[PDB]
Amino acid sequence: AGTHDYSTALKDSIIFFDANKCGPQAGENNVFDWRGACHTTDGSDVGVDLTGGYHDAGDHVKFGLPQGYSAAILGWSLYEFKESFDATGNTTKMLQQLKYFTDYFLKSHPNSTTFYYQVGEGNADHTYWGAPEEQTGQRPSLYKADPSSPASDILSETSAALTLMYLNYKNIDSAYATKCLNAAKELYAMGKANQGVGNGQSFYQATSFGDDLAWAATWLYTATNDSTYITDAEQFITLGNTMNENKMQDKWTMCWDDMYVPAALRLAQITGKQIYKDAIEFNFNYWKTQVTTTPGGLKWLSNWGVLRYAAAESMVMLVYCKQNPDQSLLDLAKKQVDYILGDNPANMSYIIGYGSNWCIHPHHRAANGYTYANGDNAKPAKHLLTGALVGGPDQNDKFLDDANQYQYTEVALDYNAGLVGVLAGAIKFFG
Ligand SMILES: OC[C@H]1O[C@@H](O[C@H]2[C@H](O)[C@@H](O)[C@H](O)O[C@@H]2CO)[C@H](O)[C@@H](O)[C@@H]1O
Ligand SMILES: [Ca+2]
Ligand code: NI
Ligand SMILES: [Zn+2]
Repeated sequence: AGTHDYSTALKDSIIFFDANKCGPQAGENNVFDWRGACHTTDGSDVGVDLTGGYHDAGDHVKFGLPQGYSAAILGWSLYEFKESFDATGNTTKMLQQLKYFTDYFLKSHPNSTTFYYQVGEGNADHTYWGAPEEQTGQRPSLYKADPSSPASDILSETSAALTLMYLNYKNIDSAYATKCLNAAKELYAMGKANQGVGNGQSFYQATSFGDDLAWAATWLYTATNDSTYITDAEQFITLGNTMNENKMQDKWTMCWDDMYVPAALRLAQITGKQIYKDAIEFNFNYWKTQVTTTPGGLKWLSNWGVLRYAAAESMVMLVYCKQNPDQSLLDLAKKQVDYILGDNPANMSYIIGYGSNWCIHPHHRAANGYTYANGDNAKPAKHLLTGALVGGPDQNDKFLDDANQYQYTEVALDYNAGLVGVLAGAIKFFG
């Protein structure tokens, strides 16, 4: 299409988070009348109020790594493209989605050296299909980070999210903002004290934490101006590196498990070093010609959550373009966004509730609104999951609209985090 309504897409992408809110206040100021209080006793098994936060995807478990990553990317979006939110009247809602995240992180940090990061057990949770408001029983506070149990990546992403909130909220409620920064400082300290990836069962198996520590450290520098954080960052981003001169050539993109590119981007801005500019340029060059492109024009990184990847890489490029105007990057980013919005061989918006001909069988329990009963869960979702970015098509641009095909129909917090950011960027550069 010649013109695209990026403004409305942004509004919807932010609204999506309401669908996954968890806790007794889940229905407060929620745009979906079909969402209400749920899992209201989370944490009782350990004597700590762990209610709040968000259901991870189409399920109801609260996984620490993707929860932290999502809050950090949403915070980054508002920080870099604030004007996009102000001019479209979405700043208020955005700040509300962010605080729902941070309130949960603060409650999960009862003391300076403790952080609970997973509520629920994935295997058992997935055997259930119904409304989260009706899923009774005490959920286990399965994982916790402390001096003897490492979770550097989870702790760092959560830390980054809290620092970004301090930066985005200090002109509204400076007291709350500082509570976030204090917590961010402590979670970061925990992460570098005992180094190791956190636990996420078979669902979120982590492989790196040096990327996360560096990322969290750059934000702490921005907030405090204490250069010791940058000294940490430069050392952590090279942990485990076995390459020549510590060369960083990431053939992937920004995602819950890999934050080497965003970390490199910030270090490039803060230190001006060539090593980081090279890393960023390699990843951008790699996506330009090495990443598979479908006949329809979509950059296809892998089979699961393919659009989540395209949007995430595009957001990084747009942040980069603010100080480094690169038309090749603006063109690639715009094509991926417009593809998601409807410019594709399937002639469908990949954002539910936006555009036309969207996914009617989302793999989302609350929106589906049915049970496993007579396989009713196979019927078209009862409610409109406004703003949800679905997994996407195959490398042939074909989309299979079926709840059983998780690869195509599931949605998740990490999916939409990058979408909000890329849309905020599209508004700034393309109007
Ligand atoms: O882990 C993939 C996917 O599983 C979904 O649950 C499945 C479960 O894996 C399968 O054994 C059972 O037969 O069906 C359920 C429902 O389709 C889960 O809902 C997703 O969150 C998860 O991504
Ligand atoms: Ca990582
Ligand atoms: Ni178009
Ligand atoms: Zn819940």
